[PDB]
Amino acid sequence: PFSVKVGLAQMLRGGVIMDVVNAEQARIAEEAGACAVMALERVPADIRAQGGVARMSDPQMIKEIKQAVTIPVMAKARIGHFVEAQILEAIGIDYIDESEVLTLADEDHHINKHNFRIPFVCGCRNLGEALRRIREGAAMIRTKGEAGTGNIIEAVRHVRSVNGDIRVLRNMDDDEVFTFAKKLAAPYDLVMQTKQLGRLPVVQFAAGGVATPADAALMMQLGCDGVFVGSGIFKSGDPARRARAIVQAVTHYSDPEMLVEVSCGLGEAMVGINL
Amino acid sequence: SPFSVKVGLAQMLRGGVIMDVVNAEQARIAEEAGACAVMALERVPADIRAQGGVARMSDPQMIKEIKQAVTIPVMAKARIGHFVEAQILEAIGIDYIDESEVLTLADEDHHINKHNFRIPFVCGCRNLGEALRRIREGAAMIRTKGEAGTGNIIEAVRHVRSVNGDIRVLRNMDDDEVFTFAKKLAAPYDLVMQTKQLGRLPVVQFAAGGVATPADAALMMQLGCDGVFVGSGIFKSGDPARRARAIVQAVTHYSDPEMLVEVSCGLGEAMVGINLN
Amino acid sequence: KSPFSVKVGLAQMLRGGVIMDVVNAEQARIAEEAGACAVMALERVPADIRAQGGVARMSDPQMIKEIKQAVTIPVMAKARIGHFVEAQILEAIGIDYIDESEVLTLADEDHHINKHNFRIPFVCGCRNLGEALRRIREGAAMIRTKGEAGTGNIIEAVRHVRSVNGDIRVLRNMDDDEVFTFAKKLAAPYDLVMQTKQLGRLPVVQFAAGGVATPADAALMMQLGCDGVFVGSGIFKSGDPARRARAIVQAVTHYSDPEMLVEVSCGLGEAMVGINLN
Amino acid sequence: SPFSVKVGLAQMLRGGVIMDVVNAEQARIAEEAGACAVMALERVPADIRAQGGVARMSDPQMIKEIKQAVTIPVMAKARIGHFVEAQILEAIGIDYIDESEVLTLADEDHHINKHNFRIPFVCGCRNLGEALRRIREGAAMIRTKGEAGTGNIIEAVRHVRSVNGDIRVLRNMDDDEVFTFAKKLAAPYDLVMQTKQLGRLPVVQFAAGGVATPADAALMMQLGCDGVFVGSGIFKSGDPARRARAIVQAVTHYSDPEMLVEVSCGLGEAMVGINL
Amino acid sequence: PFSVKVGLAQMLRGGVIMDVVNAEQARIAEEAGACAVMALERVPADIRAQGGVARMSDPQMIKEIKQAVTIPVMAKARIGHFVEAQILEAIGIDYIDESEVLTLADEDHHINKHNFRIPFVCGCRNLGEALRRIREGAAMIRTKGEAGTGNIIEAVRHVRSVNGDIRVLRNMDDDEVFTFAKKLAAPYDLVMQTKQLGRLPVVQFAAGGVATPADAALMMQLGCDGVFVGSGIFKSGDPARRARAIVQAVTHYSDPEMLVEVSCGLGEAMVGINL
Repeated sequence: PFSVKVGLAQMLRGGVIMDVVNAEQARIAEEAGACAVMALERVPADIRAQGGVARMSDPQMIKEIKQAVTIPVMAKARIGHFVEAQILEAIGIDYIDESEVLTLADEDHHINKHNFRIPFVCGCRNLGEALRRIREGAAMIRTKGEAGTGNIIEAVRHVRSVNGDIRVLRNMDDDEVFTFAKKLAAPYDLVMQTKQLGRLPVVQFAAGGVATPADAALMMQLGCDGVFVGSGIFKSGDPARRARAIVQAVTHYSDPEMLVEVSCGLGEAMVGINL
Repeated sequence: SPFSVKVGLAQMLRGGVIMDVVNAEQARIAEEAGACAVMALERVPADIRAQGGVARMSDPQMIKEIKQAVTIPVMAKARIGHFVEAQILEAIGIDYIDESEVLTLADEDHHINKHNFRIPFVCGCRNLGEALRRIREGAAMIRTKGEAGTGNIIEAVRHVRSVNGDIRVLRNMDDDEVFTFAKKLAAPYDLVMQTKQLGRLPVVQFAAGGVATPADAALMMQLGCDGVFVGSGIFKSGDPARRARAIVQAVTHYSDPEMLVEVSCGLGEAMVGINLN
Repeated sequence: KSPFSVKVGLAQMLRGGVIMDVVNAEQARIAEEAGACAVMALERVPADIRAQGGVARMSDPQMIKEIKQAVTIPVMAKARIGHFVEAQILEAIGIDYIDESEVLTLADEDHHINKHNFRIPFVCGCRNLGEALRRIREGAAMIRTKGEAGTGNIIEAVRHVRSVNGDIRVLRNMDDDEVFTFAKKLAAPYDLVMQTKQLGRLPVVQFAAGGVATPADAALMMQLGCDGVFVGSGIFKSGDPARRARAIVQAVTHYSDPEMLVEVSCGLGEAMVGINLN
Repeated sequence: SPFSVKVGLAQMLRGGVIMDVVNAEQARIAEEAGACAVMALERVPADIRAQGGVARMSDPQMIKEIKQAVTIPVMAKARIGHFVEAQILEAIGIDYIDESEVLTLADEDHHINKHNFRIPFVCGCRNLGEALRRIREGAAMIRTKGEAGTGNIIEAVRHVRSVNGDIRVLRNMDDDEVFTFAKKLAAPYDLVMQTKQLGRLPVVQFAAGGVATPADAALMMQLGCDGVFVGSGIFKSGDPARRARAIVQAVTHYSDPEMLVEVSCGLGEAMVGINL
Repeated sequence: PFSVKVGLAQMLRGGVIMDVVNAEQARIAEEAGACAVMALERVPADIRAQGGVARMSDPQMIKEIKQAVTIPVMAKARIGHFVEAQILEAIGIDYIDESEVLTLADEDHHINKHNFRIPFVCGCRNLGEALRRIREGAAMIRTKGEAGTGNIIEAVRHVRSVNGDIRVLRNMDDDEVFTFAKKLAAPYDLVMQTKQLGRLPVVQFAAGGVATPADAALMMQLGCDGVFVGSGIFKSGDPARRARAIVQAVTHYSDPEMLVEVSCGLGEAMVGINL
């Protein structure tokens, strides 16, 4: 049942999921306290900088990451590429992220995720998208800012958008919810489920531009359940120290004294791009 | 579920003609002609179109006079979004409420939350997305609607073909594509899938808008509708009683051209109507 | 041998004829006595539909029966475009042809009647060759190349007859390899385009209609290559319907005889005044 | 009928991979990997894209060298509308002509009258209307085509879904509405009705455009194609022979995820391609 | 009389006319079986690539070409440059081509070719242009595609246009021909002459992008009387072999077996440009 997958993702709350491209990065991530590793071909900053078609990683590399760690292993598939997802599931990983950072394979339809046994992550920029991805079978939502820039601005925008719309929905006149669902282009039943629950019906992590402990704690204070870090660790001057600092920031997000400690003398952050 | 019971009650109307009536005399004509139900409203759509002014729910006294004049179901119209007009109609004790676009819209952004009511509702639609939105709000029956008050069937044909055509597309669609299809219709996914599984609308679907002749009514049935509403074509015609009977018989015998000739022969002046083009 | 070919063959019996719109039995008798090859039953002549407005539908079966009883020549009647039930009714009455007519109020803006579903032959209108071939593929056994309705102005009939016949002539010498693209551009079925090329003419009978007001107009349509003419308004909106109807019939029969055209046009009475839309 | 015989020949390629080749070495690699046919052309689509210049039929000498290097059927490309290139190809004795949009268009308004030839033709399409127009001109096989020379499958997915989706719409459609549907497709009505009756394209339909990995090839088959062409994704990759075999296996076993893992594992560098 | 010039050009039917820039190219052309050589400063591909004002060749070079061959010698003059044409005629060559490949000298008027004793070739893209050039005195028409690209697409377009309009005209209602002449902006008398003749009233060769034997045979199968080759020979890897193959293709244009033979192992074709 879908609810089993939704419940599984609850275990990741309070965690940092780290993009890794090889087994060495995966070991760094687990040693730093990541709650899961995300296997992909290149970190988003490199995909942005270099171009080319970005696809699912080779199964051999994913197997190498899978046997190098004991925490959950996720991997990315192109949007709509349900055969990449079939291969990932057959390898025996724990989650598939149908990821907009890879090159879109189907511009009109996402994967029918209910056809799979393992849980899926999907991205969103707004509540309507989040609920559409959930109805397709996403068990976890990544609210996504800019990929590969180190700039948190779009993550802040999109997190505030999703959470703000949920707060509006919570107090809305029931009679107006039908039109709200039409405007969101989202399934009414899921809209009402979100209204009664008072939060997103699945775990919601922030992603996109998280470069510093301060960024990660910010996402948590805005109400996210966790954070993805794609480029900010492995495009930085000291990946291992920075990864641990970000893990600590998510765990202690309301403790300014701790946030000072973990941020102090951390090395060159990812320089990134101001779009 | 209570909604399933309302949906099931409307099944009795299949094969029928629902006639708009403005007084007790028209209601008696409708019943004697064999209508499956009467629809109480202040003025027939052609008169609303010609005269203008704000069109509202009928006075409860007129609705009571109509309800006492007939034994077939009595429906009555309320303005879109005017949930208090609907409360009044339900408290009178009629059988269905039609949240009708022919009356002056009262809420441009929201329809009545029809699930809050005990009696069943009819709503109009022009396409499948609208039909399914109205159903999700609690409509137990759908009126696929063309032009009101013109005697011109062109838009009813267009909208019947649109709704039924989209259902046929949906029936055979790749399951993986239905998510995006629901998004494009701005319709609730679960209802889209239910329509896909059934191969038809989940509730009774009548045609309405410009039905003026027996041929028009039979056309709507051959296009796949479950029945027809006649708003203006009977009481703006030269012989309302005989034309009402002929339209009832056309719906009963919609696949029988010999019968359609018989009931159409020498019917008197039809509603002249208006060609908007 | 095919059912459609038989229908096409029936309409060919009307070559050289004038088909006259009629609204009652008196007009029908006037038409037959004038030499019309057929009468066309409709509620109002096109000039009256234009002037008066209102929704224009199939005539009441009672009136069609009265017309059918009053004449021995073939009886046609009009149905709205797409209104296949009106057509089912007309065929059940027992008339000879149905005209799916743009002069009545369109009932289906996107689809015409599937005319192959009927026993009796259909007439449809067209303004260009692509339209004519589409109507034929739907089952029309006869094409009415149509100008303006109800105005007495032949200008659009000339334009559309010249367009249809001109594209047919373009087909004759066309490189076979270019016909695929020509069919695409016409949005017409390729097999019917090739049949038109092979025949050097429309695969069904082609009459002109629209604004025929004088004998000269009718002979003009015949000299442009049409097989016959419809007269909708120009007879019964004129000052002497009976004499003008005979004159137009004679003009179609003797369209290449200027002396006859003079004789039948002389002292003919007031033509339909009509309207210049320009 | 002569056309039905040609349509029958192309049907024998179902379940296969057709591999673009530019020389006899690539041709041998293709056959040994299990390709169902080779496609002789001057340069693979990715090179045509990166280099520019007018792309034409290959020199007959190169086609003959490919033809005698393999025992599987040999196809070769001709420019759209270049019916003399097609006459020359047929006279060489090859098995199929692909009137190909990857070569430089020679006639912007008209395709080759393929019914005039003895050997079967492949044509590309992006939608059902185009496919049926090509079939009416005499194409015995249809290549539903995405982007050429980029390694990006997105447009092939779009066009395969478009063709297949319109075929599905046609199956349940009110017969009376089919006339207007054929007008809107600018397609011959008889071929529209034949597609409705069959519930599939009246000729074999292969996918092409951006197939770079075994997953891509299996995706095309699960979407309902009869086979795939690979133009650049093999010979612009790090290990053509092993990748060619893996793609053949993926088409043969497209609904077996375990097999798809096995043949995809440790394949080497795919073609990097371009995200337009 | 004009008819003498028109009749002279009939002798070229079935032939290939080859652009040459010096005496060596001219000898190659005649040895390969060209029906005439065309003397110009630079081949169209070089004019396109290099730019600059392209004019009539120096008389000395034209004299060198003239005494190096025994087949007819044509030379090019800029459009409207009637003094260049006067010089060419005084040299004693056989034809002048008033050529759009050279730099236009008069944007509004062509040479009054009836003022000359020797026949002229002019280009066209459509029937109206062809008939205007003929009325000015062109005894031969070059239906012209792209110059200097090796791409036949525009030649195919323009050949199909001219021949297609002639076929339309042949069957047209006589009464409609007046308006057809107006629409073509062509002289009515010449329009009617073309209608009664059923073909162009002068020899019509194709030109523009002919790069392979297949290209040349294609132009002949579309109904041309011959072909010009500007760049496709002397911008190719083996000019002499390719020139002979193209000559054979025009002579045997309906023989696929011959077309295979002459095309087989021909060397690098002109690479050209896809515009």
